[PDB]
Amino acid sequence: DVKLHGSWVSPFNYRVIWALKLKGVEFEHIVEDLTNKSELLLKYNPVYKKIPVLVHGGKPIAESLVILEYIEETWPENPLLPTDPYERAMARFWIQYGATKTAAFGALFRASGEELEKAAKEVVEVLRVLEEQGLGDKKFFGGDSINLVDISFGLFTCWLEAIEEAAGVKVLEPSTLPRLHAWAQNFIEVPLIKENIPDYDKLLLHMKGVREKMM
Amino acid sequence: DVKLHGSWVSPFNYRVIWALKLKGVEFEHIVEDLTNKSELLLKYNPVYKKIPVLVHGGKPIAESLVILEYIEETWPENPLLPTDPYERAMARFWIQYGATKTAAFGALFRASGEELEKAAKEVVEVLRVLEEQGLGDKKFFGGDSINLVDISFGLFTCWLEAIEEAAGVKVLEPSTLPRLHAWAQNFIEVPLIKENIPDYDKLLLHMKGVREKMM
Ligand SMILES: O=c1cc(-c2ccccc2)oc2cc(O)c(O)c(O)c12
Ligand SMILES: O=c1cc(-c2ccccc2)oc2cc(O)c(O)c(O)c12
Ligand SMILES: [Cl-]
Ligand SMILES: [Cl-]
Repeated sequence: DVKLHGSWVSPFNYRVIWALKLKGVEFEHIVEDLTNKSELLLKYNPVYKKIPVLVHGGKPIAESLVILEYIEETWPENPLLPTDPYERAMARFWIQYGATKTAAFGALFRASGEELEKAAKEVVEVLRVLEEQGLGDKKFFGGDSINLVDISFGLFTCWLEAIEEAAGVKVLEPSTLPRLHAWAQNFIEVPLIKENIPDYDKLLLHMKGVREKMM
Repeated sequence: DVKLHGSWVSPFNYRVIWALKLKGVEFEHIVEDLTNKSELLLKYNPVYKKIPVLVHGGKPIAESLVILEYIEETWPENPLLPTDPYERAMARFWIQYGATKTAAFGALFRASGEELEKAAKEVVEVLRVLEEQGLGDKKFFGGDSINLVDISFGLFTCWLEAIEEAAGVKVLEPSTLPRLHAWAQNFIEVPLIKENIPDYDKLLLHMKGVREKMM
């Protein structure tokens, strides 16, 4: 009834895995090969031709952020968004902030030396705004348990750690971002996340390859 | 109770005006000067420091797409999104598609000659996907009346027409995009939109100035 056309490394695919497992939705995970795309993936997502694509009752939903909101409306139990409209708007605001700024992380795969240190400092400033104005003193962006904002920022945990090691730069450190660093550790220790994250060595290998091709 | 920190030319500000007028929400329009920003605008939106910012009961909501969804949840009468989760996901998918591709319109203000003709053809292909897969044979993206998808695409009407005249290129024409061109004419004739759009001559003057500074 529910199929997820995904991958074993994509952070965008992992957002959907987390949301489905939080709702207790049974699904079949179809891991696609991006070099030779299947006919189902091209028929279901003819606009971007990429993963993740959730297929529910034969009907496709593409784009991780679109899929998350579809999951939240379709399986409303164990809510991942607050009920108050102002609180929901603040959640969507921070989700879109991360989605817009995820581009500034691209420079971490391209730049080198005194240019890569400039990109890493810009990434720290992006995360500091998120820490001060978004997280604040809460344990999670969803308060006392993870919500769609935490899920949307999950790529700043082990995927970002892998990018840092592959690029030779530090971005999310306890000295400079104390509350966001504690959040990232707390997020990764949540049993749902801990049992559903790619192996670090495989993720690091992926980032090294991505940095090699993007120079 | 409701204040809108806006401008007389921003298409992003006009999305909010349309949604508020469709809900029948009374509001005070505070037109800001972008060169010398007021202290209220800096306090309400310290992340982007831009308009539109809706302030409801003293609480600020920034980013036009975030404000639209806040308006839809806060004043649920005269719905601007469908009730079915799959239909709502398709609406959000097309809204995010336009938001992501709005960047390809930037080249219309920068490029010249054989480079500007390449940018205009890429814009036509972006609009063709939207026409075939998004609009189809419906009168409006919301079916028989405008919804948040029509509102989000309203910038492709007179703002785009002004960019075309300022740049000396044609993008949305009846021969090449028959259904999207008929939609744009129908949208602009909706009395709510017709009574709430900037004067074309002032909008054209704005685009000419923007193209001049961006060369
Ligand atoms: O666009 C991508 C961005 C990042 C990323 C991770 C952490 C922090 C910032 C960005 O990981 C990725 C991995 C993939 O397998 C893939 O196909 C991708 O497009 C991306
Ligand atoms: O980013 C902008 C994009 C466009 C635009 C309009 C039609 C089609 C595509 C893009 O208009 C604008 C007008 C403004 O006053 C402003 O501050 C802006 O940032 C924009
Ligand atoms: Cl995605
Ligand atoms: Cl906006």
